[PDB]
Order: sequence, then C-alpha cells, then structure tokens
Amino acid sequence: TPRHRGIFPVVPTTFADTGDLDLASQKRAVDFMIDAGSDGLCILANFSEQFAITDDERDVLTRTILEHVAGRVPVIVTTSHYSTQVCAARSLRAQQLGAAMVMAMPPYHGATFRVPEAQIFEFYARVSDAIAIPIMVQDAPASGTALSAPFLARMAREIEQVAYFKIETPGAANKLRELIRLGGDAIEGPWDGEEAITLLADLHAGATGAMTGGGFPDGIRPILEAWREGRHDDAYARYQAWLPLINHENRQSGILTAKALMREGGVIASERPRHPMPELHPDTRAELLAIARRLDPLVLRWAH
Amino acid sequence: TPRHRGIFPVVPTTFADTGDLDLASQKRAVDFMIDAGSDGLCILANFSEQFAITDDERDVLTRTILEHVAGRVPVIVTTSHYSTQVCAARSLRAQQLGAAMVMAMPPYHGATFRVPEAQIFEFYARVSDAIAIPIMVQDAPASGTALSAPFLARMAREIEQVAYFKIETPGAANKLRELIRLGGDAIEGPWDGEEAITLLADLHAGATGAMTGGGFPDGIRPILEAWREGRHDDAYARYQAWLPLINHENRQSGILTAKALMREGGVIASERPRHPMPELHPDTRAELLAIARRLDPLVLRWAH
Repeated sequence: TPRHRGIFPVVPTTFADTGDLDLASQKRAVDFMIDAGSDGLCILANFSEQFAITDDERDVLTRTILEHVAGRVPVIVTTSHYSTQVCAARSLRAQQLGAAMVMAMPPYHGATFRVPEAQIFEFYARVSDAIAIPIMVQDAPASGTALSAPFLARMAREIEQVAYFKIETPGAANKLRELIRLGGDAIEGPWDGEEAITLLADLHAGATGAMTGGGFPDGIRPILEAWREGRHDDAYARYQAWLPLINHENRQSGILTAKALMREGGVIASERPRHPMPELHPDTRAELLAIARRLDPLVLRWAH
Repeated sequence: TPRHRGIFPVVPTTFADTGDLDLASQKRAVDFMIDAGSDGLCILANFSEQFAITDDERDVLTRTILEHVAGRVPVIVTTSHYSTQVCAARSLRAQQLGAAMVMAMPPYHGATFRVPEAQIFEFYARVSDAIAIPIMVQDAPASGTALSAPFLARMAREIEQVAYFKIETPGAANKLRELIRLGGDAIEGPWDGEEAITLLADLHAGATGAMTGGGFPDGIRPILEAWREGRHDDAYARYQAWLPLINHENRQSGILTAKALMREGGVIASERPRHPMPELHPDTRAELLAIARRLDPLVLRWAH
C-alpha cells in the first residue's frame, strides 16, 4: 500500500582529515549502504552533520549523492530550514534532481525561536504546494517544538504531500499508535528513528519504517522483515543480538558511529567530524569496534 | 580605554511584502539608525532574522550594509556557525569587507547539539587566529550552552581577539560583575542585550555597552550617556520614561518591534517577517505604537 517501507539509514557526510568534503569516500559510503540492503537512503540529516556545512556544500552533496545512487534506491533529501520559501526551494530542487521524498523538521531556531501550530501548518502546506513528491515530517527533540499526534494527523489528512513521519520523541511507540489511529490511511509512513533503539516496541505500535544510523543497516533490516513476516519471536531474537550495538550508538558513540565503522572497514578515508564536534573518546571507539566484531557486520567485510 | 562603547543596535533585515530582500529599505533603515545616534551597528544577528536567510543573502546583506554605512560608524558582523572553519572563513570575509568586529554564538545546533568547553575554546581560538579584528562572544539562551563567567574571562585572557561580550542570560548584572572581576582589563567590552530591559542594573554592574533593538536607539543612548557622566539619578529618570517601550518590545512585540516602528514612520516599505514567522497581533502592534507616540522617537519623525 505505502510507496515506501523498510530501512532508510542516514548517510553520513564524509570529510577529509582537514575538514574538506571528501566526495570519493562519500560515494563509497553510499555504495556500501546500498550493498548493505538499505531500502532507501536519507541524506543531509542531523546524523549527516548537516549543521556543519554551508549551503553550497549542501547542494554539491545533494547533486553528487543523487547522481551516484543512479535511481537504484529511493533517496530522502532533508530540506529543513526555518524559512518556508527556502525549504520549498530546496525541496523543489531535490525533486528535480530525482529525490523520492524530502524530510523537514518543523520551522524553529536554536532553543528560543518557535512557531505557532497555525504557521507550522502553513509551512508544510506551502512546501507541499511547491512539490509533487511526499514530505516526511520529523518529530524530534532537536526542534524543541511539540508536534502532537492530533496535529500531525491533521496535516496528513489536510496537506497533500504530508504522508510520512519520523517519530523520534520520548514514547515513540505510544505516539505512533496514536498517530495511526487518528490519521488512518492518511498515515502512509509511520516511521521511527533514534538509530533503532526502540525498534521492537515501535513495530508493535505499527511502525513500517526505520531511519537508522548507516553503519549497519544489514543488521537492523532483518528485524523489520521478520516482523513483516509475522514472526515476532524471530524479530526479538534478531533485535536482541544487535541491541548492544544499537545501544552503544545511541548512548555512547552517537553520530560518529557509522563513520568510525566505515573507516575501520576501509569504506571511507577519514572518520573525523568537522571541528568543533569532538572526536570519539578512545575507549568509546574501541568498545564500539569490539561489539561490532561480535556481530560480523558487512561494513567490516566490504571488499570494494 | 575600550575601542568601542555605547549603543550598538541590531539592524533588522528588511523584506519586500513577498519575502524577497528589500535592499532599498535596508539602506534607509541603516541611515535612520545612524541618524538616531547609534555608536555602532550589529548586523545579521537573531533580531535581524538571520535564521530566515541563505548564505548568499547573508553575503549580499553584509556587502550592501557595510558599503552603505561607508565607514560612518563601526559595524559588528554576526558570523555565528557551528563549523569552526566556516565561522573563521565568514569572519575573515567580514573583516575584508570592512567589519570592525565580529559577533559569534558559541557552536551549537538546535536544542540537542552541544560542544564541550574544551572545543568551544578551540573554536574561538581558531576564529581569532584567522582574523585581526575583535571578537564578541555572545552568551545567550538561544544557544542553550553554558558559558560561565570564569570560562568567558579565561578566553579573554588567553585568546587574542576575544575582547567583547554580550551577556543576555538571566541575571546578566551579576554575571557581568563576575566577568569583569575575573577578566580584568582583558574584558574590553562587557555589554548587555535583550533590548535593554535590564540596562540600569547592568550599568551598575559595570556594563559599558548595549546591543538593543534598532527601533529607538535615540531613546536608549541617553541612559548610557547619563551613567557615563556619573548622573545615576538622571539615568534612572530617562530609564523610567522609556522602560514601558523597552518592556513592550521585550515581552510583547519582540523581533518585529523595530520594523513595525520603521514601517509606521515610512522608513521602510514593509514590516513583514519571512514566513513562517507570525505577524504581530493587531492589539500588540497598536499598543506598541501608542506607547511610542508618548515618547516622540526619531523613527516616527524621520523626514527622509
């Protein structure tokens, strides 16, 4: 029924050791992620360190990644921006370059500038007016904005392109259940995130998709597949095996997790973030690799 | 002693009714603010709705405003950005275009992305290494980041260009007093903000400058002048007369205050913000103007 379902990991932005964009590694990261079995990819999201790049770099990354993917899997382009007109323009450009969907945080800035529901609704309505591809509404704490289940459901029922959701706030499972009940079939994509930390509970609640870290989508996808097949006990077993990795990414290594793993496996040239974001502490990184090695993920055995 | 002191109001960004940059009105706003007696100007700050414009617009605005100011008064260019290298590059560019100082929020993103003190120090140290003009560190709630007085004083003592500060967090007076005590003469510019709501207590604490709204710097400067003259009682009288206006800006009309005033006075063509930022409520605006008329500010009698 839905146009998209499954696992859509966030593509990290690859930098050279000195901070410059490293497009050669960027393409390899993309290729590994597709080889990992990803149903699709999400680019320029927070786990893509989008906050550390310029508009020019954003456009370069968008064109480069979309061209390299070459239509092999659908791509979700994050177009978040406070300005409605700017978000609309970036979303149109994404569509023109082949994007299958765009993701956008509700308009906001820092932890002081918020926008009333009425204007948020207009923000999405206007972005929707400008494009012909679906919009994924992101419900995450970074925005400091409250997007109730009723409001989200209302946008889905009244705004043409609003059809997908990335629920990353506390109690996502309960919210997803509410969103689906209130939105009905208007809720085409009730998805979760946070690197898949609450994946199993979210699937129970009706989630049909997950936006995770891009270091090991091959380890997470089977969980959604088993759930899809109606094998809940099998889902739990697979969920249990990988939970320590998921947990370490969520609470210890964070954003850099995928890049650290890709660097270890030779997928990318450098795992460094752009200053001032701190490097992974040594033990934190060592523990990450030790857990990953117990799981034999593709990222550590990608002969390309 | 300091290179700069007095009032440095934030220049609002003027848009056309449809959201496009209105450079003609932008120039008139700058001329009015200078005619109002501003000691200097600060551009592209949050009160300039910088979160609603693009990198390209940012550069257009910087060149347009600096050139129009034509060296009449010093200009502080806000160059905030999470990326150290990006901020450094924008700061160097601002300097080359004629900036007298740059203002930067500590690196952060949304309400979720923070940076350890250690990296914040390096962020500022590296921006300083790249330029030859002073840096104004902004201590504001929007960053959701903690910049203790001891840490701020340390940066001033150890980082060459870190010499100015805009303390906008609660209890600014106490912090300013502590910053000055710990920083000594390294604290060249202990300034406040928040449209001057706590100006009098801050001057008592040792503030030598104020970054206010750009709507009525002519009404605020006399307070700082009276204080410098050692006439505390006169400062109080002037403070008392304008406090209702300052207070209405701080809690009722906010960012759009300056633009609503300039528009009413014919200084600019449109007072509208960029969508999705909400327009001022009718009552809030009417009350704003009614208070302004009781004070006869220049913005309502600028014959140009």
